[PDB]
Amino acid sequence: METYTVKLGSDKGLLVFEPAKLTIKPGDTVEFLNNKVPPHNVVFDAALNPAKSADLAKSLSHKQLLMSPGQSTSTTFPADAPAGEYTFYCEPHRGAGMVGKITVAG
Ligand SMILES: [Cu+2]
Repeated sequence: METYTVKLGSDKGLLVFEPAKLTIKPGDTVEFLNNKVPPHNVVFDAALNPAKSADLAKSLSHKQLLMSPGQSTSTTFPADAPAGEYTFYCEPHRGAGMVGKITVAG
């Protein structure tokens, strides 16, 4: 089981997730770390995950904006997380491009 870190706001101050795509296994953890240019959150899309399950997406999301410097949240993917793409975005910055994608694979 592995932990992968995704910066919220790149080191260069861009409104992106750094990195914006990652491939992981079920059971792995993605740590989302408040980095630059607040405020950010992490909302998984309800339809764009392999089960098209709003409940799966809710379970992986952190809807609350991260309001402290270097605040961390993490999503440990279920053991039974289905293979495929999981689209997520930052709500405030969605229209600025702050969108990401996790692929779950074996
Ligand atoms: Cu953001």
